[PDB]
Amino acid sequence: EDGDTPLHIAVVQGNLPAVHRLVNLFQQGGRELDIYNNLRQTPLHLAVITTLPSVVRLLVTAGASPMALDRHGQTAAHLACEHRSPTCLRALLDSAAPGTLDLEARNYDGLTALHVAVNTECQETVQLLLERGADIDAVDIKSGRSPLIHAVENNSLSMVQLLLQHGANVNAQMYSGSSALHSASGRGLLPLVRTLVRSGADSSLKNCHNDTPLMVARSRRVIDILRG
Repeated sequence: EDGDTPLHIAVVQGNLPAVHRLVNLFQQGGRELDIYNNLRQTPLHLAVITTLPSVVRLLVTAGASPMALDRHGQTAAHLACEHRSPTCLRALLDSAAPGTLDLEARNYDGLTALHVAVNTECQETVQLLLERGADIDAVDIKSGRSPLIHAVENNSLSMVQLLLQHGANVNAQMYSGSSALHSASGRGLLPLVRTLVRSGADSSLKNCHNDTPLMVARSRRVIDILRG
């Protein structure tokens, strides 16, 4: 009945023994493990939110779906990344049966788990996602930007270097035709300009305004990096 969630409560209380007991009780009763509270969270969602990798493992092995969406369309992988929890992300990926967990899932905003991870500045979740097959060039509908472009706009030299190291397309363009280099160049982000150029960014690429990164260059310093 409504308003009582013994399983959700057992999870938030970090009581694995009680979760175990309840999982068995729900199963024997034929009940769904992926039942929602009023916040549209499943017990598995809450296991990730509470950072309980052992409970994550238990629920997933018991049949809880890593693709169940929360109120914002987040999968369990999205939530692990939101909560900067490499251990929960690992528990999910390792415990999920093959063919059940898709890392290309887009939440309601349109982002993949990789986009979320890049935005949190957590190198650990980003690396694990890529190691497990996340599309490094995935483009969300809202922004039209790859994770690389997101990192550049966040002015995160660490995420930029990490993505490039894992084979990110340095010449991905947004809807307007601007690349990561246009962004770094127009905003005077020197360290990022250096890295992108050295990594092979195309400085002759024209956007919708017919501008190259050189043409939007903010300062004589950026300009000089771009000329070589």
